[PDB]
Amino acid sequence: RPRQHLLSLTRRAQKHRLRELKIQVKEFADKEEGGDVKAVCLTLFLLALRARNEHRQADELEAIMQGRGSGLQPAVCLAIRVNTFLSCSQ
Amino acid sequence: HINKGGRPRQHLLSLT
DNA sequence: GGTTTTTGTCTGGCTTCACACTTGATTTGCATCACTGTG
DNA sequence: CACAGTGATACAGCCCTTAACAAAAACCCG
DNA sequence: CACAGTGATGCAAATCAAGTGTGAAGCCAGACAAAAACC
DNA sequence: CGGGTTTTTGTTAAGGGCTGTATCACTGTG
Repeated sequence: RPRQHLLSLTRRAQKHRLRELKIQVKEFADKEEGGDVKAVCLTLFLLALRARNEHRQADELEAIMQGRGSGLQPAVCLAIRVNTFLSCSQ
Repeated sequence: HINKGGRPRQHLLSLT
């Protein structure tokens, strides 16, 4: 049977395509980086993203991994609402 | 074996 | 029928999130109020 | 020399690919 | 029976902070085992 | 004390693509 799209696969039915490769992922990380896998995959995915010119999603991933930037200060919210000539209902 | 020195291997998240 | 893909399971053991109660203590939501403005 | 808009357009700037080379910082040991 | 604002006020409702011991879920191991779409 | 080794960081140029900013004749309270 012909293959399907990688993203449409379930959480379990997509291991037979990464089984051959994640083993060299760990051995490379062990012999060069020290043993970290999440970090060495994160840097690889950042490489792919910024090569693909998707810096917006790259920065979003960086924010998710680091401290979340969600939430504005009340002072800056008021500054926006006032200096953009906005009304309370809008 | 003899140690040849070199720059220490910093954590991969702390490089450029 | 072959071939490849797609899901299913196995038990011991690990982490990770939700909850069981209760009493306040906030924080968010939405309706009220008499009015404008284009005629 | 009023000063903050008003929106469309065009140009500059910055960041990825190839691959080999070059300036520079951190230990090791004679 | 025009309809979208206009902002302050006030009360109903949602979320939570405190305490620890649970349940419930996701996943790791490597391996064995059934459905299903093209020849 | 300084080569030697390992690693970091930048550089060279032809292209592609996203983002940022200057420029144009005008407004409006008078």
